[PDB]
Amino acid sequence: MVTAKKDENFSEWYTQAIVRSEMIEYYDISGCYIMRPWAFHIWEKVQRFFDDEIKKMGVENSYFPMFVEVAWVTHYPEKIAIRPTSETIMYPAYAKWIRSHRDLPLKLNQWCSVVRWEFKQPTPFLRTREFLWQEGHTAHATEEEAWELVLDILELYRRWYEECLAVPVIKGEKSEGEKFAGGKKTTTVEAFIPENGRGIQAATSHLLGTNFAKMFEIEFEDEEGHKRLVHQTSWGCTTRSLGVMIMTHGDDKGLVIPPRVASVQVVIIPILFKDENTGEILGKCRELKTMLEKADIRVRIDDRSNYTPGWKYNHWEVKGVPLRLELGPKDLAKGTARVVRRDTGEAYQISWADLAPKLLELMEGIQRSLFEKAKARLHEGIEKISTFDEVMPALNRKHLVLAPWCEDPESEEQIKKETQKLSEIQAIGAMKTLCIPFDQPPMPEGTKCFYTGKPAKRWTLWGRSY
Amino acid sequence: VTAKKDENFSEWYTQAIVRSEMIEYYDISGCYIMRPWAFHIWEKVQRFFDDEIKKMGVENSYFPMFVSRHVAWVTHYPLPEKIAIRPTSETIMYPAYAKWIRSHRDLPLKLNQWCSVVRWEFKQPTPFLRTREFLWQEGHTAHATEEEAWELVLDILELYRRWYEECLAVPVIKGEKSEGEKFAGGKKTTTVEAFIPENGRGIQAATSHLLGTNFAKMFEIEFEDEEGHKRLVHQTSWGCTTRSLGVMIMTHGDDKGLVIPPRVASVQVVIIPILFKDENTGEILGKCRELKTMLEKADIRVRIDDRSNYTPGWKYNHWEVKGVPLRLELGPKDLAKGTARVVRRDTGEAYQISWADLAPKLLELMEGIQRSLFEKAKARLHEGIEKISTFDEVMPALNRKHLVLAPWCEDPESEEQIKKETQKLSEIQAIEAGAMKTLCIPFDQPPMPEGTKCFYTGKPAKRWTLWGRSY
Ligand SMILES: Cc1cc(N2CC[C@@](CO)(C3CC3)C2=O)cc(C(=O)NCc2cc(F)cc(-c3cnn(C)c3)c2)n1
Ligand SMILES: Cc1cc(N2CC[C@@](CO)(C3CC3)C2=O)cc(C(=O)NCc2cc(F)cc(-c3cnn(C)c3)c2)n1
Ligand SMILES: O=C(C[C@H]1NCCC[C@@H]1O)Cn1cnc2ccccc2c1=O
Ligand SMILES: O=C(C[C@H]1NCCC[C@@H]1O)Cn1cnc2ccccc2c1=O
Ligand SMILES: [Ca+2]
Repeated sequence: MVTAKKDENFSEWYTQAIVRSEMIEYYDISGCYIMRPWAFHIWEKVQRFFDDEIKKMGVENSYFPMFVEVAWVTHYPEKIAIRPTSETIMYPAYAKWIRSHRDLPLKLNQWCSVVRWEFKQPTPFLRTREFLWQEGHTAHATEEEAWELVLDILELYRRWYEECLAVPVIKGEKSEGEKFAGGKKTTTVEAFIPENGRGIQAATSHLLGTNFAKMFEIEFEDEEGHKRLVHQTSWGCTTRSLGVMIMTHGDDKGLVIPPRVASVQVVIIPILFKDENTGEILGKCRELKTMLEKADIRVRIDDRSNYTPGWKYNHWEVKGVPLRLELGPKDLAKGTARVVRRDTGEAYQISWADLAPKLLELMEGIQRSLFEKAKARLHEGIEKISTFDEVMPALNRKHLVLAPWCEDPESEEQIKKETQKLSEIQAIGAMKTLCIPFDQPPMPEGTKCFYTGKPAKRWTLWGRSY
Repeated sequence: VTAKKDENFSEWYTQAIVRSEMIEYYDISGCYIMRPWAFHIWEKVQRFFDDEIKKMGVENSYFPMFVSRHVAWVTHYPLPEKIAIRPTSETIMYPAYAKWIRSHRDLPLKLNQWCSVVRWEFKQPTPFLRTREFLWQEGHTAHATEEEAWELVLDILELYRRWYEECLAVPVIKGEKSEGEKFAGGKKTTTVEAFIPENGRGIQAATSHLLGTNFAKMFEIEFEDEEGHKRLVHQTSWGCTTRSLGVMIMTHGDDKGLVIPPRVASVQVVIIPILFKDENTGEILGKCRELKTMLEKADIRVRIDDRSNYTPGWKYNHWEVKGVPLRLELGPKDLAKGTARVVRRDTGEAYQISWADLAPKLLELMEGIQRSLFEKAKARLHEGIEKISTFDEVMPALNRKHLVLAPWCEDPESEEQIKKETQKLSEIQAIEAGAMKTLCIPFDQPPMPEGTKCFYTGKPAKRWTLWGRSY
């Protein structure tokens, strides 16, 4: 079981939660972690969802080799690099494959692993040296088609997070300082970790435009015979989502997994003690499983002989199975069963004939409530502000600030440095742009930038970050 | 596609997989770009096999790709220790196995992963089939008994057989491997074997190992049984690769190009409207789109090729090289009569079908295609194996691009010296104007007479073993 409290030692809470749920296992080489099945299941679930969705958009999956903060092979010619990202590997193929408008749009995606070999200290799931992800890359005849694909993908990532992991996130555009180098515009979804006040980027959807197109000479001819440059997008998202899910829904007893990505939604734990009604208990469990699976609920019966009922309670609690269904001899005479829901503890006595509808209802209810609570904590962690004097208070309450900004990059860099210096004084760490939210709250006519006094351009979300 | 399969096989293969837009070539030779037309097949069998092993209790994971010294090696970020990239994951996993297994309560442990591996040999690569980087899955289990582990490897091998026969329509022989060719460090290796008739070679489709306890002993993977005695776990491993893809292509290709079994084809039915460039009015494409939704209701993977700059015949050739099994032609005369012309890629036969009749007939065809593609291949299999009885007969059968089913003593020095002699003899013929190893020892052992002798020593022959040249 898990000792530490989420809200006072967050770090050791997090690692107890991911280790004692058999999600992670540690490894020789720092910043690599073994992803055990209990996590891999969730990843498979979100993978299936995103893959179905992007296949509906006409994206096709592919595999490009891993050879081309970078890592280099030495011996067994030339040095070979391991892909940090595969722009450099894919785009020459793109330049060869595209020659006329009749070959656009071209939309490829790949699920693979990448290596980003930073020497700072890792955080499992969140900042690792090898992570699993997807990366998609499209080229279009026009910029407007490309942009709408950027936004369609960003909406998928919203769903990936909100709809599947019940994690609330913010759509926005990245500042010039923090956008992708040599992209034209970088959109993003951003999450919030309330326990340390930090923001974290959840996924990216870049509008590359034509910069790569000309570096790599990816060109096509329209219906006139004139060769134009293609407009490109790339986008991707990683196992970091799992981490953000954990930190969003964990409590002092361990994980809490939203039903939509839980591989076991209902665990049926039989109470056996002193050989009382063992055969009937086990029969009823198997019948309840049959019935619940007929309603497409994912059921496991923990009928393992070598474990105590109370051990099973705590085992599936810490693993975060959303619904536990206890069945013993009393309930055999009653035709009901006790169901405990992992997110609140509440118990219910449900009739067997009512299990399937009722359990479905409970599961929808759990998912929604995980999301709504989470969404609440997010919008209560966002302090809108007018002046820079209001920044450090909010930072110390572990919140983000939403302020008017003039949007020039020197603004951001000196804000970064100044807030890190102030942090170091108070300790005797920096605050950066998180994003420029799509949903722009009202901007009065005369409003001035919260740092420079210059005329404001847009509302911008700032805070400490990963 | 210009080259002719029966004549220049290697140039045939290269053209077939390049002009079908399966592979694209790359700087680093040994590593290829797998484009959608092929990766979809990989996705289809990946899903099949993954569903099947999940229902057996196997669960997926991901281990890292880096194993450290305590094979290709990576040095500079200046490194403290050269780290390698996994060629296989036994050494990355089995320490974790040692840590996670303590009691019989923890058994069985069944894991699996879908990853890429890197085996960096300096001999020349052949795409899909022998690459320096390839996608695979590798599964690793551990059991309390020996019989449990055995049962699981035979079950996995059955799954491999389906993967080849049921999905790719590629027939394969379930066999056991010589102790000379068996996994070093394994106790008994089982395999499925395939046969390329154009170069007469055998090839290892997938393998399923009975590792026994040797790895358990090396890594200290022990459990206490119910009586409290510390015991070694019995382990299995097993793997399959994108080589399946290669085997499939070769198995079914003809002079026009690929032929992809309907069960794994990304496009099962391609709809080619007959618009001879020019104006292109809405009347034709309209019907095609309706037909598409009509067909997708019945779960058919459909594509309309409406690219304006090409002639119907060009498209015909394009999709024939890509190997799509059914081609649906919709022209103005077809529109007038309310029908469509379907022609199967395998035999070239054409059918005129009403639109009502379109969904069932197509499905009845695809089955027909699937089945036929298999059984033809199966015969080309049985016609490649000659049941000889003395060593005198082997060179006439291997120069016939065959494999032979000879009775054998099962003595490993026999194997190594038959390899030596078949190369030598092989070389003299080459000079006048290659080695033959054992492929497997089959499970369907035919009748064995009392005191039949072996085909190379004269000793009492143990079992019928299948030999040929190979990859
Ligand atoms: C799992 C993952 C995801 C993403 N990102 C970035 C992109 C994005 C955004 O959503 C997604 C693709 C679109 C995502 O997931 C970035 C990293 C990462 O930079 N890893 C290297 C590393 C290793 C290490 F041990 C420590 C640190 C480190 C950095 N600062 N400090 C204080 C420590 C970094 N890793
Ligand atoms: C795709 C793939 C699959 C398998 N294996 C083996 C096992 C099996 C069988 O089912 C499956 C996993 C269990 C399978 O598919 C083995 C290789 C491979 O050894 N690659 C290295 C390489 C690169 C190269 F350029 C040349 C050569 C080479 C070797 N001899 N010559 C004349 C050239 C070898 N490659
Ligand atoms: O990876 C990206 C941008 C997009 N490229 C692939 C599609 C999704 C992805 O967000 C940003 N980035 C991040 N880190 C690096 C480290 C070394 C080399 C290149 C990079 C590098 O390019
Ligand atoms: O990979 C295997 C046996 C099984 N191990 C993983 C599951 C499926 C697979 O057949 C055999 N082999 C083959 N080639 C190597 C090259 C370098 C290092 C180790 C190996 C090595 O071990
Ligand atoms: Ca849109």
